[PDB]
Parts: sequence; structure tokens; C-alpha cells
Amino acid sequence: SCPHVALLLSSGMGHLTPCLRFAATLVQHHCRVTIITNYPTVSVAESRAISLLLSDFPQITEKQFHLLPFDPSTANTTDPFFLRWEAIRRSAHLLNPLLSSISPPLSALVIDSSLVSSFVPVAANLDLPSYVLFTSSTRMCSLEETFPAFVASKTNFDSIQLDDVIEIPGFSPVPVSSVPPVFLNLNHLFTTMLIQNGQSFRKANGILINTFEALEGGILPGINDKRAADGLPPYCSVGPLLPCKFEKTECSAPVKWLDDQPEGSVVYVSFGSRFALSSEQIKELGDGLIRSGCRFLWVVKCKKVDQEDEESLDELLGRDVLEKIKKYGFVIKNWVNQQEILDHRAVGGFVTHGGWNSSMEAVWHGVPMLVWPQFGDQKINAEVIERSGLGMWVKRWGWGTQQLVKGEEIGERIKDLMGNNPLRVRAKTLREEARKAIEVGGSSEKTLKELIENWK
Amino acid sequence: SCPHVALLLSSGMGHLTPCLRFAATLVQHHCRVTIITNYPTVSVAESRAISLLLSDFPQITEKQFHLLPFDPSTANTTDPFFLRWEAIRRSAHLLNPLLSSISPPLSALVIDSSLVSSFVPVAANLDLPSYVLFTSSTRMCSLEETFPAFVASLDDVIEIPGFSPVPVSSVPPVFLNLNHLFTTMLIQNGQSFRKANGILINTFEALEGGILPGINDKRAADGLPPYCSVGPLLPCKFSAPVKWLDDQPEGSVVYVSFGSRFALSSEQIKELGDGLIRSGCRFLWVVKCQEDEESLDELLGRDVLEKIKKYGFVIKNWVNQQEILDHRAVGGFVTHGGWNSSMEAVWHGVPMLVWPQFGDQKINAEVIERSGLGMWVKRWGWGTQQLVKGEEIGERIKDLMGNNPLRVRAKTLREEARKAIEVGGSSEKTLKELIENWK
Ligand SMILES: O=c1ccn([C@@H]2O[C@H](COP(=O)(O)OP(=O)(O)O[C@H]3O[C@H](CO)[C@@H](O)[C@H](O)[C@H]3O)[C@@H](O)[C@H]2O)c(=O)[nH]1
Ligand SMILES: O=c1ccn([C@@H]2O[C@H](COP(=O)(O)OP(=O)(O)O[C@H]3O[C@H](CO)[C@@H](O)[C@H](O)[C@H]3O)[C@@H](O)[C@H]2O)c(=O)[nH]1
Repeated sequence: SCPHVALLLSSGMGHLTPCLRFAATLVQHHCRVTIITNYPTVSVAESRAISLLLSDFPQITEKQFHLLPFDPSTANTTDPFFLRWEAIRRSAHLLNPLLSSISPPLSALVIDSSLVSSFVPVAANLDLPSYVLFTSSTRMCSLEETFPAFVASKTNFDSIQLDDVIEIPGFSPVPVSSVPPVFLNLNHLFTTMLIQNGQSFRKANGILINTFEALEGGILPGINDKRAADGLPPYCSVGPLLPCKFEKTECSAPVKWLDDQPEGSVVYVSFGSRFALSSEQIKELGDGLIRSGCRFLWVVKCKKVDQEDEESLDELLGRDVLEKIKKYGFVIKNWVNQQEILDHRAVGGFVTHGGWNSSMEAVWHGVPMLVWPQFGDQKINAEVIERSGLGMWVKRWGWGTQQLVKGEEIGERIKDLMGNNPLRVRAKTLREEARKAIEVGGSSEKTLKELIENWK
Repeated sequence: SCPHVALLLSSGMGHLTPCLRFAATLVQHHCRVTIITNYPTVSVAESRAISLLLSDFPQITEKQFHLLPFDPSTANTTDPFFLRWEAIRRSAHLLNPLLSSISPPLSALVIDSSLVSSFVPVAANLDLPSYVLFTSSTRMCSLEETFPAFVASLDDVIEIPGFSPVPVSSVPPVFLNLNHLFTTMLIQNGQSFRKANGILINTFEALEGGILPGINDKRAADGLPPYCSVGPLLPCKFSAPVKWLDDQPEGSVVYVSFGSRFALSSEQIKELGDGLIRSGCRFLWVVKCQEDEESLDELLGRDVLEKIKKYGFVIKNWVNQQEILDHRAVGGFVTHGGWNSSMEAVWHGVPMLVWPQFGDQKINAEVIERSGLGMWVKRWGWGTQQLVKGEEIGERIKDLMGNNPLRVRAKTLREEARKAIEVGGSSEKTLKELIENWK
């Protein structure tokens, strides 16, 4: 028997990447994977990823979910990715015919974390075991579970709220300063969805996380038996989730440029797929990279959605400035193969926004990190990284969205990143442990095997 | 459920390519696949290929087959690949525990066309349904099955079922040389094809008329195992010559390769180089002389080597033939007529000039010629047997490049081949039915 698993995706590369990689892992562990997609994708990158995955894996079936006509006026945010999540969630009662059509009969439904609350009852109607796919760190999962109780505890998130902690079971408490800024905005669409989903994580048969136990002390078994005692579903560490072979094109111009550089001399700089720095910050970062005195590779976005970023970098920085920066290092306003870049020998360090996918990529490839949180989960994930010893995160810089950092200080901190030996020593060890987790008999291998063995 | 299929390989890239590609295919059709391998492989290509497949497909298990120690004293042939088949065949009794060992329970076993006679009984003992993986054309398979009865019974017609006759001229030369290792082994295999449950052939119906579905009912009447067409077997997901090809106009390059295990005479290499220069066309030339340490500079010369480089691309190495054939610049293919390269040309829609040198090629060429996709010079005979001068070569290449009906046929047949393995297609259907019966 080869267990049938259907995966329910949402919008956004941050959510999509671990879903596709998990599909690849499942297929490569003798399971039937069917992906439930929706179109048109908010960004091209998503569509391309789906197409490539399908071309490499013809045995994965794709069922398109047809969303009900959507009225954006009802929605609180102008953010496309969130808007799509809600668009899917409002057409939840039409998953039932979809799922009923599928053959062979389904063993399991993996549902994205963003759409849990709306779609877990649909899985209940058909006696379908449901598992949430969690795209962020474990600490963040706990925070998301604990948050609804916390907002229920308070009269209002008024000025009474200062930077004091939120209690998390089995974890170090989280300061309000590290808490996602949108959380304080109750009635924000994302916040509403987060309260609902965080409330609904308990309903699923299990919570899948992209991590390994060594990455976060040895707290996870204890937390899990405690959860079992309280009747909560278990955390399943199935990470690190390995990139597919299609994610590697060894003929990229950035890679070719990287080949001619001294080893461990390049600094990689990127801030995710769904977020663009402010113009001032782009300029100052430009200054800082030159001021660092190091070789660098810089991925710039001037808009969140890749389709919309028509503007050239010649428009913002302008004329001779961009040329000047170009002399010092590789600059690009285009989609790059990031994992492939992280594996390169020339790359000594990573300036990241703290997104969990890229963070885990650096953990897997053993690249020291300089974390520059911008919003959301990223101040928490940062902390994790810092505790691992693989990276450092500058607290003086605060949130990137609400604070500006000048070129000089950027330069100095980058120099700090390049000079730090302990980070590099830890990188190797944590890298090898990361390997051991997914080796046969590893934590993640054991967990995965158990999951499939339940299905069975 | 995930049916478990075993692939029994034999030495030879020509046999191994369809094997590995069939592993990929079966995996892609929700089957578990275990490959049975033997070491040390004769050539590096086989080893590296297996490595690449196993790397790209972690869900495929590899079971090393150990063989009885063999003496090359008989050795009716000096061919390494053919000798390997004797090595594996003589150790057939060692196969039973091996095949009994694999879990989950095998639902079927696929065995190479070279070792059928000796390894089809092993299946019967374990109630294991067995299929033969045939590498060559439908016509050639028919001939192989038809030959034993023919030996039991000059350049005239040999009897074939469900097909136009074959001139003994077209018959592989080694058939005449009885008590050759190849001939003997083959005589053993052909009479044993019937023991197998089905015949897996890399082909589609549109490639050889509308007779293919009928030969199956006709065979069913005679109690013969059906011919199951699973082709075209697509290449698997696993740069300098390509980089050169990108600087070239569309349909302006002639591609020249004569297979994995064959090498031209020095004289013929000289004359082919001459014909390539005299052709007036850009070209990519793949040269063969694993034991090939001597540079092309040695054989051709150094002063001679420089002249050819000016008008084309010359290489003495393994190439990604399919990657080169899918390219737009390549307007035509000069091939030996092997079934894999021919099939890749059909898939990439490349017009071809066939130059049969030995083996099954003479049949294949006909098929090629019969399809309208390519042209073959009957005048040239066997390349191993005959030498051709530069003028004829160049002129004939000009004929190939100038040929426009071939391009049309190439497009249309590319479409047929594509439609074959799409859902509802003739080729995919037979696969679906096969896997459905496993069950
Ligand atoms: O030029 C690029 C840009 C992005 N990526 C990939 O995009 C993926 C996702 O990036 P990620 O690190 O997850 O951050 P974001 O997707 O931009 O942002 C949100 O996406 C996830 C949602 O759970 C969270 O991990 C993040 O904290 C959250 O900020 C990574 O694997 C990157 O390798 C590339 O390969 N090339
Ligand atoms: O430089 C090279 C040479 C060969 N190939 C590949 O080798 C494969 C097999 O070659 P093939 O066309 O099958 O001919 P051979 O293997 O050299 O010769 C024997 O191999 C097969 C055994 O059945 C038959 O198809 C042939 O007629 C028979 O002559 C092809 O797919 C080619 O793509 C390459 O990729 N690069």
C-alpha cells in the first residue's frame, strides 16, 4: 500500500516552498501525493515552482480548486497574499466535492497553517485525518496557539500594553517587542485569521514542523509528552526539508560570478519573496555594502509582488550610483536560486530578514547569518538563530519596517559578521546534526516513518 | 497499492538506457522499482548512469547480483558486453534466493532481451509474472522470435510473422555465423520469448502503421504473449558543445554519432572528416576510437585536426545526445541506426541519414526509411564491411540537409509520439492496463 496524501496550499512562496518540498519527500518515501492548487498565482515564482515540481514528478496529481468570486471591499488589508488566503477560506464548503472526486481514496489531508480553521471541519466530515503544515519556527507555533487565550485575557490592547512578556509553555517567554507588530492590531484580517487558526491547531491529528530537535535544545520531547498529557496533538519535527533538484541551475550568471571569488569572501543579502525594503533603506544598504569592504551579492526588491516590480534599479538609486555599487559586488533585481547560492564555497555569510525558509537553508548549508528582522515572526526566529550560534541578530536595529539603519553601521556590523569565528565553528556542527536528523534513525526520519506508518 | 517491479539488467549501454528509463517511467506510474545490478560494469557510462538514476530516484532500490566465476576460454566471442551476458546467464541459479529476498513481494519481473531464455524459468518457479524488455524495433523483435524455426528448417527472403519479409542481406551478419556466442544465445532466447508473459517494446503504433493492434489479436489466436508498446521511453531528468550550438543558425547543423560501443576504421574517420568539410554544412561530430586514451590528434594528425575545427565542432567524448537533439540548431542526424538514438531523433523530430554498420541497424534503417522520417543509402551497405569516400558522404549530407519532406514528417511524427504518451494516448494506455493487472 502507498498512502494517499492530499496537500492544501495557499498563496505565498514562504508557505508554498515547504509544501512542495514536503510533497517531494513524501513521494520519495513511497507515498501518493496530490496537490490542491489555485490559480492565478499571486506571484510568478509560485507558478514556476509548481510547474517545475510537476515536470520532475509526473506521479503527483494536481487538482485545481476553483474559488468563489471575491469581493475585496470586505477585507481589511491591501496585501495580496493574505487576500488570497481569505479568498480560499471563503470557498471552503466546495472542497467537499473536490475531495470526494479523488481516487485512490485519501489517507491523509495536509492543510496549510493559514487555512486550518476553515478547512479542518471539512476533513472531519469525511473522517479524514488532518495535519497542519507549519512554515515557521516551533516557538512561533506555540506563540500562535497561546495568543488567542492571551487576547481573551485582556480588556483591550490599549496603552496598558507595554513591553512585557507572553507566557509560553515549555519555552522562554516572548517580549511584546519580539511579538509580530500586526498582533497588536486586533481586527486586522491576518490577526483574525491567526486567532482562528491558532485556536484550530488542536483539532488536527498533528502539527508538522520544518525543524530538527538538536536545533532547539532538547525541550521538544518533554513538550510533546506534556501535550499528550493535556490531550493536544503532537509536534512532528520532519525537518530539515530538503530542496528539490530543479531548484538547482548550475549555469546562473550570479553563480558564474560567484565561481571566480575567493572562498568564504562573499556576503549574501536577501529579504525574502514577499517584502520590499523602503527606498531610503535600499539606498543606505547600498552605501553600507560598499563601506563593508567585503565582496557581496545583493538581491533587491522594490515591490512585494515580482510581477509588479517593473521599475529598474536605475529609477531608484539612479545613474552613476548603481554603477558604482556594481563595481564592488553583484547586484540583481531578479529571482535567484538562493539555496544554490548558499551552498557555494565563496559565500562566507548571510544577511537575512529572518524568514524561516532561508534561515533553515543557511542552517542546512552551514552559512553564518546576520539577522535583520522586518516584520512578523522574524524577531522570534532571529532569537532561535542566535541561540543556535549559527548567527547574530542586531537588537539595536529593532524592526526594519519601523526603523532606519544608515550605511556606516551596516558596514561595521557586516564586518562583525565576516570576522566572527564562533559562528563559523557552530555552523559546521549544526550542519552535521542537521544531516543526522534526516539520516535513517534520525529524529525527523523516525517521525516521518511513524507518520506514514499510521496511515498506514 | 504500489506494485513492486524488478528490473534485471545486463551489460551494454544500448540495453541499459531503455532499462533505467523504464525504471523512471514505472516509478512515475505509481510503482515501486528495484533494479538488479552487476559489478564491475564493462564501461564507465553504465556505472555513472546507474549512479545518476539512484541519485535522482531515492525511491529506487539497488540489489547487486553476484555471478559465478567465469572463464573466457569459450568465449565464442571476444566482445566484453556479449561475454558479460554469458557471465550472468551461467549464474542463473543464483538468482532465485536474490529475487525471493526482496520485500515487499514482487508483482512482476522485467528481464533483458539478451538473457530471457535463462532467466524466464526463474520467474515460473516463484509464480512471478515476467516481461521481457526489448530494446530494438518491432520488426527486429519479430525476426528474433522467428529465427529459430528458420534454422531448424543465400541472399533471399526470411519468413516473418505480421510483417513484410526480410532479405538475408538485411539480417544481422552474425546470424549466419552459427555457433557464435551471440547467435547461439539468441537462438536460445527467441524460442523462449513465448515463455514470458509480455513483450515490452520502446515504440508507438504511429511509428509503424496501424498493424500493431492487430498483431496482438493474431498472436492471441496463436497463444503467443502480447506485444506491449510502452514507448517512446522519455530520457530522464539526469555544456560546452551546447554553448557552441547556441551560436548557430536554426536547422543548419548536422549531427554525427555512431553509438556507444562502435568505432570507425582510421581510414573511414579520415574520409568522414573529408565529407564533413566538403558538405558545406556546420556540424557537431562525436568521435570514438573507456580505453580511448589516445587523442584524436594522434589518429587524425595535428595539422589535419586544425582544418576541421574551423568549419565544425569535433569531440571525442560521451555527449548528451538527447540534449543536443532537442536543440534548434540541429537540422539533421547522421546515425548508425541504433534504436535508442533513432527513437531520440523521432522524439526530438530530427531528420536522419542512416548509415547501417552492423547488428539490427539494417532492419531499423528500413523502418526509419519506411516512416519517412529519414533516408538510408542502401548503396553504402555495412559500414563495417565497406568504406565510403568523402565525395559521396558530402553529397549525401547535402541531400539530407536540403530535404524538406523529412522536416514535415519529423514534425508530424513528433506530434504523434507526444500524443502517444499523453493521457488517452495509445502508449500510455497499454501501461495503464499492464499496471492495472498487477493489480
Ligand atoms: O530571490 C529569491 C527570494 C526568495 N527565495 C526563496 O523564498 C523562500 C521563502 O522565503 P522566506 O525565508 O520564507 O521569507 P518570506 O517568504 O519572504 O516571508 C514570510 O514567509 C514565511 C511564511 O511562513 C516565513 O518563513 C517568513 O518568516 C515570513 O516573513 C526561501 O526558500 C528562499 O530561498 C529564493 O529562492 N530566491
Ligand atoms: O556519445 C554518445 C553515444 C551514445 N549515447 C546514447 O547511447 C544510447 C544507446 O545507443 P544506441 O543508439 O542504442 O546504439 P548502440 O548502443 O551503440 O548499439 C547497440 O545498442 C542497442 C542494443 O539493442 C541497439 O539499439 C543498437 O541497434 C545496437 O547497435 C543512445 O540513447 C544515445 O543517446 C549518448 O548519449 N552519447
